[PDB]
Amino acid sequence: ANIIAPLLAPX
Repeated sequence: ANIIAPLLAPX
């Protein structure tokens, strides 16, 4: 679940 954070961070 920590990967999903930066996944849409710049989004």
